[PDB]
Amino acid sequence: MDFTMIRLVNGSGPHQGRVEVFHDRRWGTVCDDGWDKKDGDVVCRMLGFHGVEEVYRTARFGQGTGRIWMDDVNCKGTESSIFHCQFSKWGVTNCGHAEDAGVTCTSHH
Ligand SMILES: *[C@@H]1O[C@H](CO)[C@@H](O)[C@H](O)[C@H]1NC(C)=O
Ligand SMILES: [Ca+2]
Ligand SMILES: [Ca+2]
Ligand SMILES: [Ca+2]
Repeated sequence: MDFTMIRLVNGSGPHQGRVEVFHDRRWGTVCDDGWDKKDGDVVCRMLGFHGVEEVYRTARFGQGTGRIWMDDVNCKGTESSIFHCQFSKWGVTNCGHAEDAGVTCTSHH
């Protein structure tokens, strides 16, 4: 049910870009604090890609706007949905959009 609430925005394709999640009525970004390959793997597999090619910090794919919804995302790397990962409370971050996390997933075009 969670695969709908996550998109990769502003990449070369829907397999890559700034991570945006849908929560409480609106799209919001994810902070890079502790953004690593475990989290990237979780995000890329909940969307249907076989693996993660790369994670990016410091708004690799430009700065989102509006709400940063997640911070301190600490996935084990095994999860079915990013929201099953340990992370901040919704909307409680110590970040700015300059820190919006991005990813590139494994894709075969
Ligand atoms: C992502 O889009 C933003 C503006 O929406 C832009 O500043 C940035 O350069 C883009 N990233 C790439 C890799 O083109
Ligand atoms: Ca940071
Ligand atoms: Ca933080
Ligand atoms: Ca992490």
